[PDB]
Order: sequence, then C-alpha cells, then structure tokens
Amino acid sequence: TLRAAVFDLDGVLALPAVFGVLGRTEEALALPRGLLNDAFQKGGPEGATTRLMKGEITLSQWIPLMEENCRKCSETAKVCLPKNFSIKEIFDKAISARKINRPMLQAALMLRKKGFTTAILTNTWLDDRAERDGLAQLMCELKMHFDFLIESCQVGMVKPEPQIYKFLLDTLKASPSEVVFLDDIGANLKPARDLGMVTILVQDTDTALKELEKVTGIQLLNTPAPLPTSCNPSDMSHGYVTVKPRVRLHFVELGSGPAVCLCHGFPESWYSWRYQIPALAQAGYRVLAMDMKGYGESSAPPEIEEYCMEVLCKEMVTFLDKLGLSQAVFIGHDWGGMLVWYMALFYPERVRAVASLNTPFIPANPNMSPLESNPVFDYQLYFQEPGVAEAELEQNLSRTFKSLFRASDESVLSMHKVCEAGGLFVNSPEEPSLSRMVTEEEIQFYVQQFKKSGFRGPLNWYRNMERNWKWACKSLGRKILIPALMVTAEKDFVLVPQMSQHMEDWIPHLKRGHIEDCGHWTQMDKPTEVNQILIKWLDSDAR
Amino acid sequence: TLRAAVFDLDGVLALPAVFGVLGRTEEALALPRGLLNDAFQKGGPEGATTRLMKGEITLSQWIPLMEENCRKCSETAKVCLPKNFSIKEIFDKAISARKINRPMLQAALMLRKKGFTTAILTNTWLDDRAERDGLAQLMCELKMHFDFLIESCQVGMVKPEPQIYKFLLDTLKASPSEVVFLDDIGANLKPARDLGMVTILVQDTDTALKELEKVTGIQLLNTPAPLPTSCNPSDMSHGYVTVKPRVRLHFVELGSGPAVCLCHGFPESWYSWRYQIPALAQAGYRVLAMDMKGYGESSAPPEIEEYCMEVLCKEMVTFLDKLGLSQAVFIGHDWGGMLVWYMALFYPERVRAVASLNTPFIPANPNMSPLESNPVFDYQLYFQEPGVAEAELEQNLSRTFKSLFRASDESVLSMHKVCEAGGLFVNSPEEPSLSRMVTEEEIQFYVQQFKKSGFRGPLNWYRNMERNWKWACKSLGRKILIPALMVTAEKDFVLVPQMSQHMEDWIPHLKRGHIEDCGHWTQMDKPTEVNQILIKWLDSDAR
Ligand SMILES: O=S(=O)(NC1CCCC1)c1cccc2nc(-c3ccc(C(F)(F)F)cc3)[nH]c12
Ligand SMILES: O=S(=O)(NC1CCCC1)c1cccc2nc(-c3ccc(C(F)(F)F)cc3)[nH]c12
Repeated sequence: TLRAAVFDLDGVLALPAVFGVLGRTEEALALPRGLLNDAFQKGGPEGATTRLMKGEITLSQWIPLMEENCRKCSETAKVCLPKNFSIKEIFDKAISARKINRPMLQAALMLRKKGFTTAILTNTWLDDRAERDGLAQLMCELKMHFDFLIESCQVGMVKPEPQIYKFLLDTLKASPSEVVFLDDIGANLKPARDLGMVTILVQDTDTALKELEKVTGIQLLNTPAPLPTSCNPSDMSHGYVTVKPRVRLHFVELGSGPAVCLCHGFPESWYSWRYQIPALAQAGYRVLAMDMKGYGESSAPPEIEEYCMEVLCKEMVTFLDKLGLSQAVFIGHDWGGMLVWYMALFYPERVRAVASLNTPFIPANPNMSPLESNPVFDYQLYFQEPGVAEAELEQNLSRTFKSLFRASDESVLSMHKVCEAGGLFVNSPEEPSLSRMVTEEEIQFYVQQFKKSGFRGPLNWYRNMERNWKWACKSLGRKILIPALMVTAEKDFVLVPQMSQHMEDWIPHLKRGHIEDCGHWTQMDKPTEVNQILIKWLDSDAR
Repeated sequence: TLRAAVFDLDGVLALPAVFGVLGRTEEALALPRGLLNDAFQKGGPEGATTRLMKGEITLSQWIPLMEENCRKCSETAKVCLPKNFSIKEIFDKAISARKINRPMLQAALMLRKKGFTTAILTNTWLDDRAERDGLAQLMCELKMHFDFLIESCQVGMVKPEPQIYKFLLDTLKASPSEVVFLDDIGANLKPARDLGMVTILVQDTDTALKELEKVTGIQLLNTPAPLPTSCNPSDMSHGYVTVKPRVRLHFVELGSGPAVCLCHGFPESWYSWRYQIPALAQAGYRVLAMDMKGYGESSAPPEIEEYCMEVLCKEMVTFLDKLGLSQAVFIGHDWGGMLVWYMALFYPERVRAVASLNTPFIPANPNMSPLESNPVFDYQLYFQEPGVAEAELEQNLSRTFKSLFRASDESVLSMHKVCEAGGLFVNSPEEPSLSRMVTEEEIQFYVQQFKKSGFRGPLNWYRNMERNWKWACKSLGRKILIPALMVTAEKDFVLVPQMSQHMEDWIPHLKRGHIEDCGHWTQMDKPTEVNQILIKWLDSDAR
C-alpha cells in the first residue's frame, strides 16, 4: 500500500526541462544532434557535471568546464561552434524559461491532502550566477508544498547512484513498495525500480497522472477546482509592535515587495485572510495581516473610547512609523473596510492604495446623529448595552462561530428584531452544523483566539457611533483621490451592494469589483475570486 | 527656566521653504514680485489655503483653487501667466526639493538629550498627490526625533490663530515662559510672543542656533560629532518564526526595500546592531536584526550539536522560507560573520550579498583536525569543557559585559594563558569601570537578555570545531562568486586584519573595508564608520 510520492524537479515538477532546451539550442544553432547534451554529460561519473551536481563546485565554476566539453565535442564531430557561442547565455535563458508544472504540483498536493508523504528528489547545483534569484523563487514556491526536498548538491550524492535512493528511503521512513517515484529520465528511474518502488516515466503530464491515479486509487485528473493555499498558524512569522503603553498590535507577515496591510472585520482574526496571505505574497507583495485592536494577540483595553475610528487610525499610523514604513496599501473587510476608508480620508500620505471588501464609503450626515436610528438592523442597538452581547457570544464560542461563519445558502442568522427576540442566537440551534466554508479545526482556531479577550473589545467598535460621526464630519469637504477599489458581494444582506451605489460622487476614480453568490464572509466564501480581484488591482494601481 | 523647544517644519526643520520657491518661480517666470505668494494667501482666513491648512480639503482639491487665485492675481496686475503654467508642477518640484535641515535637527536632538520636551508645530495639508510618498518619507524621518508632531490639517486649526498656541501649551504641559518657539514667519511668531514664549525668528540656521544656545545655555553649535540614532527596544517591531519544533528565532525589523539580515557575534544580541538598524532602514533597506540561536528571545536548546554551522545555516534558510523571502543580504560580525561565509558557500541562491565584520574566511585544512591546536588563543580550550565557562560568565552578568565590552585603549581582557589562569576574569576587577562605548542602561539590557538562557547556547557555538571542519571540507573546491565585503578592524587582537590577507584566492571579486583604531566590538566602537562602509557597499553591490 503506497504512502509516499517522490517527484523530480526538471521535466516533472518544472517545465520546460533544461535538457530539452539543450536539444532546442542545438537544432536552432544547426548543431549535430546530441552535441550539447553529450558535452553536458562528458566524463559521466568522473566528469564536470557530476562534480557540479555533487556540490563540489558552483554553477559559475562549471560554465568554463562545459565550454571546454563543447569545444572538444565539436572538434571530434568536425563542426564549428558559432561566433557568439556562450554556455552562460544558453543556461541563463534555460533556467529562466523553466516554470512550475501546475497540474503535477496539483496532484502532489492532492496526494498529500489524502495523507501521502511527498518529496522532491532532484539533481541540482549551487547557483551563484547574478540571476540566481529566479531559481530561488521557483524553489521557494515549490518546496513549501512537500514534506522533504532532497538536492544532490546538498547531500553530495547523485542519481543514478544507489546511495541517494537508500537515502531517500531512510528520509521517507518507508519500505520501497510503499513509494511512487516519478522521473523524466529512464536511467534515474531504474535504481528506484530495482529496490521495488513503483516508478512512473514522465513524458507528458496527462499519461503520467493517469498512471499515478491508477496506482494510488486517488482521483488526480479532472478534479474540481482546489481552494488557494491556506496558512498553518505555527508556520507563520508573528510580529508585535507596541503602539502606545498598554496597546500592542499583533500581525502575521509574509512576502517581499510593496507593503499590504490586511484589516479584518467583526468578529474575526488575521486568520480570516488565510487564503489571501500566500497568494498576495506569491504575487510579489509584503503582506501584513493584522489582529485588529481587541482581537487575538493584540491588546484589548476595556474602555469604549479606545475603539473609536480616530484612535484606531492613529494607532495604524504609529504601526507604520514603528515598522519604518512611509506607506502601505490598506485592504479591509467589514469593520476593517470602514477603518481603511478613514485611513485614506485622514492619512492619504500613508496609504499607497485603499481597498474595501463589502463595506461601502458613505459620508456622515451632518444634520442627523446616527444614534437616532429603527428595528431593521437592530443588532446595532443590541450591541450597544455593555455586557449583554458579550454574555451571549462568549457562552459557547464554538456555537458563536458555527452560527456566524455561514455561506449564502447555509441558513444565515437574522439581523432584524434581535432586541425583541432578546439575542442573536435565540432562533439558532445549540449545536449548529459545520459550514462548507470552514473545517472544525479552523472553527477551533477562532475559539482559541477568543478565549483571551472575549468580545468586549470587538463589540466596543460598535460603541463609538456618535464619536465617529463627529470626526467623519470633519472630512465632509474632502474627496478620495488616491487609488481605490470597492468590492461588493451579491449576497451580503448586511453590507448590501446597493449601499455602495453613490461612492463615485466622493471617489471619482473608484475602481470596482463584484462577487456573485458571495455572502458576508467574503475571504473564505470566495477566496479564489477575492485573490484574482485583489492581485489584478494591486499590479495595476499599487505596483 | 526653559524646558520645551518648538520647531516649525518649512524654513526651519526643512529647507528650502516652499514659500521661497514661489518667489524663485516668479523670478524665473519673470512674474511680478509677490504674485504667486499673494495668490497663495488670497482671502486670508476665508481663503482656499486656510481651508487646505485646516484639513477641510486635500492638496489635489486645492490645486484648481490656487490656479484661479493665480489667474485673478495676474489679471489685476495686468500681466499674462505663461503657456505651460501649472501649480501642480510648481508644487511637485517644490515639495520634492525640500530636504531636512540637518544642523537644526541636530540641535533639536541635543536639546532633547538634555531633557527638553521637543515638538514640531506646522501648518500642513492632507497630501493625496501620486508623489505623496516623498513628503511621507520626510515626515517619518523627522517625527521620530520629537516628543510631539502638531499638524494644522490634523487639529483643524492654523497659525497665527491663538487657539493652536494654547493647544501647543496644553500638549507640552508647559507655561509659556518655559517654551522656545522657532519659526521663519514673523506673523506666526507674534502669537507665541504675546503668550510670553521665547521666540526665534529663523532666517539663516547659524544665527538662529546662536540665539537658541544663548537662551538655553546648551552648546548647540560647534559640538563634537554625534553618534548615529540608536534603538529603544520597546519601540521596535519584534518578530518570531518557528524554524523547527522547539526552535523559534527572534528578530527586530525596520524599514522597506531589499532584505538585510544582521547576524551578531559572541556573546551578543540583536541590540549590538542598535546603531546600524535605523541607518540602514533610512538608507532604503528592510533590516532584520537577529537574536541568533542560544541568545535573547530565540530558543536555546541545551545540546551541543544544535549549534554546529550546518544546523544554524539550515535554520537561517528555513527562516527565509517562513518569511517568504527568496533572498537576503547576510551581514555578520564575529560568529555571525562565520555563519555568513557558510551561508554564501552552501546557499549562494538565498544570499543576495554577503558581508563580514572582522571575521575572515579561511578554508578548512583537510589534513589537520582543528582540535589539535597551543596556548596562544586558549580561550577556545577553556570554552570546550561544558559547564566551566558557563559558571564564570553567569556568576556576575554586569561584570561579564563590563569586562568584555571594552574599547581598544580600555584595558581589554587577555585571550592567552586562560586555562593556566583558570578563567577569563581571573586578572579582572570585581567591579569593572563603564566603557566609553556603553551606558549602564545598555549594559543592563544585555544583563536582562542573558538571564533567560545564560551562556550554554552561546558557548555551544565553540563546541562543534570538528563537526564544522568536516562540513567546511565539502566546500574546499568552491569559490565565493556572489558580491562580498570583508571589513577589518585594526585593533581587533582576536580577529586580526592580517588573518584576512589571503581571502582573494577564494573570493576573487572581494571588496574590502577597513576601520582604524577599532577594537573587536566594531558596531558600538565605530558606528558612524560601520554605517558609512555598509551603506556605500549596499547601494553599489546589493541595489
Ligand atoms: O453596525 S454598522 O454600522 N451597521 C450598518 C451597516 C449596514 C446597516 C447599518 C456596521 C458598519 C460597518 C461594518 C459592519 N459590519 C457589521 C456586522 C458584521 C458582522 C455581524 C455578525 F457577526 F453578526 F454577523 C453583524 C454586523 N455591521 C457593520
Ligand atoms: O574560537 S575561534 O574559532 N578562534 C579563532 C579566531 C582567531 C584565533 C582562533 C573564533 C572563530 C570565529 C569568531 C570568533 N570570535 C571569537 C571570540 C569572540 C569574543 C570573545 C570574548 F568574549 F571573550 F571577548 C572571545 C572570542 N572567537 C572566534
């Protein structure tokens, strides 16, 4: 019974294969067939390429040795190498042309999700070219999806030497009959075969996956669309900044490039951006996913006024200052979306670009205090009285999140007549069913985050209605002229798309996004669509 | 008795003043004298510029209003504005031309060091131009050096209205006679004067500083060279990454741009880079100052083999992977310098550029085990026996750091015949004097860091001599071909400049740095020189 899957890099997990490009260059340069591939392999176990693959020498020290092998090979074939012949150029272009074989990575991901141990076993070199970052970027995106990465240059052993296969077996803690080994080179497949491993000679990906599906019994081809990569909380870099005595802000950080500040809603976590964090990082951004004040590992002072928009915004500015960031792109959802419009309104200098998921920008009415409103969205009135909603929401944490985190068609909670009913969960079951959006594990992460501070801090965000209105009134003569994106979600019955209709009177250059069949919990409801809209907008409006 | 100093931004803390550029543009465009400055101030308290300074409108909404004021002013003067006349261009160039007035910032820093409360009071706008990052960068570098930053657009009040001066007084918690107010505009100086504040009309910086030195009694002009900005540990962003179960790495992070990994020596801290962290961040780099394994807030497992170079290097790679960084510039000192050469040797793909302070690169001798050596640098033998050196170094933490952290001429500890003497501190006083390099406060920071794990982890770095040699021997055929810098320190009697003499046989493209009258503790001994060498090398060899 198979329990481990081993994949090669070149010609398996990454396409096109550099070996195939040597053949491509020889036909373009009208060189004799095999000349370059033969120069590459000259002296076999005793040759220059074996030394490079064993980590004895670096790529740059190898270029001159390959040049000599090429010259010698061309002399015995009685041909001439062209005038501009350069192994450096040939290999630079080859390495750069090589991209991830997405369907092969997808199948490796599927096998691992089904409890398989996965590994990359590759004959590779120590890359010291000025262009090495290209390969380092490829290796990083690939390695994260596997249990092990075995590189010849790191272990001092090469395929097809038997020791590397015995090394692989020991690393996997598996018997040979328990392993599927996938390779594009017949020769490197034979020693795995001799030990008794299942072997797949990869030419075209489809046939290779048909063989892999047949032998594993797991559907690898024609599967439904997978979810984007998520976050394992213990694998993240956790950051902490003291913004004022007694108030410290927690964040998760991933990637390099322009800074992207992710601001969650009520009653959420940095973890609500789990499907965005890896995608935006891979897209070339330095993601900072916040635990907003009152939540998770961030401070939760008890006082109501500590959660007014003015204070939260000033603290976000201090957060940038202490991290030494002149600007960040501010992306918010729900209450985070509200903060985000205010950051753009009050601190346009510190906001590269601003994006809101669901939460529209509506200017304060200077003639009417918002406290005056009305049982249509009465959860607001219910959230006002300190202690009441804290008691209901903290009673059973697991029930709170299973009742709240529900998709469009999953019998969502009523937001009307909640004061009359005397609670949010008064017509909800004691043991709600688990939503298709979340696992029991993800629900339990939220449960643990809420055990520290509870719901006072989070609810205090609803308790500064008049204070926020007074401050919002100071911005009545301003417009938002920095890059802005408004993302509406069709089936959000609290933050309705229609509520956003007039935003263009105040944000003339506003760009829009729209998600059909999407409820309130946008990030987890439609992560694939959210990531597409955000990345396209970031690459155009935020560099 | 004065206890607070208040500074204006334009024409005081930042030069040239935008108002002076309006006069510059009018003489270049052959416009009537004062035309643009008069258009700028049109309608005074009721005008467009007052609205912009009160935060009623943003810069972009103001450009059209200034255009109209210019057209109206040119009509009454019976002149024509040129064909390409644009307030946008005039202001973009003006804002960008404005740089920090270094001698004025220096004096504000001096006054604050002497216990003065310092503040910036400025008439400023809400900048929403595409070019806003320039001003945001200027404001960030300036604001950090002051107790308060008061901006008209943020408080809804403007100079010369009396309320802003009363607001300033309340913010400073000071009586008027306790405050020095410095401004370049006579009109904005008069209300401070009326309240009873000491006022300085700033034209040229020298006369302004002469008046300021005379009234405060503190030498502000002709002072010796100040040290670079340091780090207040509680003002930093603290990052944590789990690299393997039970091993978590702590780091301090500051800045944006290419990633720069700072690796301290024995027995140090991230804090040893205190004078570099702000300088390299300001230079346009994302600094990550490590607490190396065994130190501070990083994990300190007890086992010796957990501190061999192979494991420390693999963990540094995992650190990059978890932060989602394909590369970092690796800068190391002492044992960190050793790690750094190995990162470049074993993982050139993950190292953008490599720099070592004091620690040379010397290839392992494959014919001789380094355990065989010799009482000349016998502190190595002394550090071998587990428990011995831990007991001496932990007995009195304050004494350990006061005895170790000493400048070239400060009667440094003997590194010879330490086994014969039976300890490092056997000929050292019980109460050492405080070195000119460190304050009692900085010594006490190290003391607190060492109370957690002690010296087992740090000493275990010296306990893998044979293991490191065996691994180093695998790299004997390689050269370092990535960008590299070797910084020698004249008076380092353990890591001697002469020890680095042959490095060019293995690092042909090696760039060098050299620090005269510098001991072992390079970063704190010569911070100004270290920062100059590092920044020049980073901007040329690391982008
Ligand atoms: O309170 S608001 O000002 N209401 C406005 C918005 C539309 C009508 C009035 C408000 C303002 C901005 C964002 C908001 N997100 C929520 C909300 C979120 C989750 C839950 C749940 F957890 F119960 F599901 C209930 C309410 N409310 C928000
Ligand atoms: O142990 S080494 O291999 N010695 C080599 C280096 C030159 C001769 C042999 C070694 C290798 C690399 C870096 C080193 N930094 C120190 C050191 C640092 C501080 C203290 C102090 F805290 F005591 F001051 C004592 C010794 N030693 C190092």
